[PDB]
Amino acid sequence: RSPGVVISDDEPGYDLDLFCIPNHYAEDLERVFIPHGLIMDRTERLARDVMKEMGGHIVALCVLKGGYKFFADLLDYIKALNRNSDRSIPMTVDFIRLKSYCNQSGDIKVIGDDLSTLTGKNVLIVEDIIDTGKTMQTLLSLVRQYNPKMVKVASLLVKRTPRSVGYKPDFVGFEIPDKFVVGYALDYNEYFRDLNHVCVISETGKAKYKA
Amino acid sequence: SPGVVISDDEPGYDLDLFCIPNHYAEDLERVFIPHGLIMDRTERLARDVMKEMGGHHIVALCVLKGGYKFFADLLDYIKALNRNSDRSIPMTVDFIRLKSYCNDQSTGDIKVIGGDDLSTLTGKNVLIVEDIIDTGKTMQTLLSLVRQYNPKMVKVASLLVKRTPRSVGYKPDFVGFEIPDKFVVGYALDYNEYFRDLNHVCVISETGKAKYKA
Amino acid sequence: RSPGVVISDDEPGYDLDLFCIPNHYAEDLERVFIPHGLIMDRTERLARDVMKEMGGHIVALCVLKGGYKFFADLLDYIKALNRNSDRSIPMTVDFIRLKSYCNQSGDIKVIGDDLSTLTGKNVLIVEDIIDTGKTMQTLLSLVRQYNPKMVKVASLLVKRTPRSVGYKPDFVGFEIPDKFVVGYALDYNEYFRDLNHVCVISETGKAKYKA
Amino acid sequence: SPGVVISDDEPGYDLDLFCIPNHYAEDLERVFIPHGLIMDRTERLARDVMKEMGGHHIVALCVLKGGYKFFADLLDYIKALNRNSDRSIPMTVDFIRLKSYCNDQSTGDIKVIGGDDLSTLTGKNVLIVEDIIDTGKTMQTLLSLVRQYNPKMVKVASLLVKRTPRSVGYKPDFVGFEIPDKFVVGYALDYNEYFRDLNHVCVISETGKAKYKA
Ligand SMILES: Nc1nc2c(ncn2CCOCCP(=O)(O)O)c(=O)[nH]1
Ligand SMILES: Nc1nc2c(ncn2CCOCCP(=O)(O)O)c(=O)[nH]1
Ligand SMILES: Nc1nc2c(ncn2CCOCCP(=O)(O)O)c(=O)[nH]1
Ligand SMILES: Nc1nc2c(ncn2CCOCCP(=O)(O)O)c(=O)[nH]1
Repeated sequence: RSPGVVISDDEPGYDLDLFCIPNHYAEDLERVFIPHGLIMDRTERLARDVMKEMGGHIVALCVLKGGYKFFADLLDYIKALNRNSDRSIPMTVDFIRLKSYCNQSGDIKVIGDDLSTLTGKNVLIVEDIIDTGKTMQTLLSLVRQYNPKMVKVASLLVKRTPRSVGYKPDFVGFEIPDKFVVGYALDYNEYFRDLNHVCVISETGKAKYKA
Repeated sequence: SPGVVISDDEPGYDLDLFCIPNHYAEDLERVFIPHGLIMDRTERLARDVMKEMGGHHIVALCVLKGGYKFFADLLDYIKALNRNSDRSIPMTVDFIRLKSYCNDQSTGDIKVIGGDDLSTLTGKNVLIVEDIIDTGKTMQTLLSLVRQYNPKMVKVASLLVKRTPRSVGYKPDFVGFEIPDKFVVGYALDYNEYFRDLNHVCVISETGKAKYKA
Repeated sequence: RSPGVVISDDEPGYDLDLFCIPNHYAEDLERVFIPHGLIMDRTERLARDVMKEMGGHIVALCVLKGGYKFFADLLDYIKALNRNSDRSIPMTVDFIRLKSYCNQSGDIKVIGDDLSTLTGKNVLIVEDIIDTGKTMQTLLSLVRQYNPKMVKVASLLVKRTPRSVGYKPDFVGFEIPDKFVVGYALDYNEYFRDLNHVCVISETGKAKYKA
Repeated sequence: SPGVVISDDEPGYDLDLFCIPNHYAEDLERVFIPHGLIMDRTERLARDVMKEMGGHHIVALCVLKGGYKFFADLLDYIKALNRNSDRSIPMTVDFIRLKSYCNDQSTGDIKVIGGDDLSTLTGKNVLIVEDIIDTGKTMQTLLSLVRQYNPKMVKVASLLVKRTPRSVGYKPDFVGFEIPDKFVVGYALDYNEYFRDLNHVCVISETGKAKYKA
């Protein structure tokens, strides 16, 4: 139903020397997958798609600490679309905090708080990347608890991985191979935030940016 | 330095001079600060921030009321400055979420909601980011909370500081703009979920104050 | 009829340390007058105003070598407005080269070439700054020669100076004091091109950036 | 390096994936290069340009057919790199205007119009900027003209190089993207004054080729 921009397993992304990359990350990356500008353009069409469905009303729900970058960009584009409406349209930003921990055995989620502003509203879940689908599934049954009118998921990234298949996202920026990516929205123990593009972390970068 | 001082004298900018959404044509008095002006100042603030806190870790803490547009923007420029460093410097981004109470007759009373492991701040260099400071009571009482977790040093940055007799004297370390004692909306400041799509800082008109009130 | 954003003689512009300025220009400027971002915003409203009048058709006329920056920015905003039209709208960019020389006595203008694409069209003259008004007056009688349907002038800058008063511009970005400005569109013997803001050149900068 | 190689294999991007003006909904086949992608590559090109020509003067010469969007953009990124230099490095920006003839069956025949004091180029470091190279005949004969004024060194930069058997083998020094042998519009390439407002490089469809023809 729109798998988004499909980046296939075969020969993925771009050679490092084709784009501008912070020099201090020269050894910490393997290839580049999605240049920043390309993320921007897709995010724009995405915002157009969100208004089609949404817009009764809209509550955009950010996932805190981590997800702020993509949320901000997605919302900037929506604001950009909203400037031309003949009646000014109310829009509410919301926030859940959510942290995950490496598991022996079973998944660990630590949630969020104060979600009164959801009752009978159109709620958009914004995520950064979908791998196992647990974050999405958690955010789901959580908002379902507060009796909203509508619920969609938007996620910049869907990884091509084994999952329980539970709730397939409604809006997908990019469908990428099973590789570990950083930059743009995704840090690695606080590094790569200054990296605008989504790139594959290398082995040098993994060992260098400890934890 | 008190930032870009916008005078009581001749206020800001006539409305037809800049691009504004048709649906607010009636809901504003003046433009104080066009979007591009906010960006240019913010770029400078970010430079100023790296001068005093650069190299060291820094934890960027966003005072999160209704939105964080300013924070997002300050942090993009800061990330842009860090693109050059020989060593990549880890940047910790966090949020402290505040819910609004008694309207605004006593803003010094904070009710923090998004207050995860506040003890991360300890022994760390904290930059606290705010969008507007008015009476100064929110911040001064937020400072009291943050300092009890003993950071290595705290600096505050505010896009806008309002020049009011109702001020309790608290001055941020970094000021974007010092503005007249009038109620503003736009860029980062919403009004009952409105003006989110307004790029500029403009004074809210009375027909707009009434059309959009809770 | 819209004097544009009036920057008065009294206490003009901003202190240098309030904005980001290339370090190698630290001594070469006095104050800053119009930050880049501010130029952008005004240029946007300007593009909106141009479409009101123009749009039958439109030929935007750039003044070559010098004027490319502002033209490009003004046109980018117009393109941005044109995306939403229900019928795609043809737009023609044109070019005259024009150079001036310090005068003994009388003005020197060296013109341009190939302006067949003007007959019965709506022509916009784009300039960078208006001081004496000779450039504007020259561009005027020049296009008048090719029997256009319409003629307007847009200029980012109008200086508050003695002039022959001949043809007052239709669109004006900013009305600035009688000071010598550089940056954004205005170089000084090839310097300040990397400067985004319009600032007053200092005496140190004048003597340093020779000729 | 032949730039970002876009394959003959799977072309570019489906139209509904990106934002495109409604009035061209029918006039395109595929998107090859979204605007943001063009910006990111161009940023890199500019870096590459300063590596080999940095510090020295450089005269940036724009091959000006219908527009100069690419040139303007390359030069903004170059100016952005020069913001850091200890000495400010003077940059000379010039244009060489070419009018189109015999349609395009013999593009090697240039007719230069905007050719002011060509003898400025002499003893100077020239970067020649072009938006697309197809058969390569325009450039190779432009090179012959420019070299007769004996510069100190000439480099060429092209946003797009088309991979065609009709190519005479000329390769620019700097390539943005190497693309399939299909007729493209958008970003910098207009079609009879159309697609100026199209941000992306997209293949022109046949219903668009006909609706917009001279
Ligand atoms: N930076 C970075 N993080 C990754 C990546 N893959 C997983 N993660 C961990 C966070 O994403 C979890 C989503 P889920 O709840 O498993 O659906 C990655 O490719 N880059
Ligand atoms: N949008 C908008 N909000 C305003 C304004 N003034 C106060 N507020 C409320 C938030 O600022 C209070 C912080 P404080 O504790 O008083 O320093 C305003 O002029 N615009
Ligand atoms: N950089 C720079 N140049 C200036 C300035 N003032 C004049 N000039 C010279 C070019 O402008 C001539 C316009 P005219 O034909 O006299 O109406 C200036 O304040 N900065
Ligand atoms: N818009 C557009 N124009 C094209 C295209 N192909 C050729 N042209 C004409 C200009 O390029 C010719 C230069 P050359 O001398 O052949 O190297 C195209 O695919 N799109």
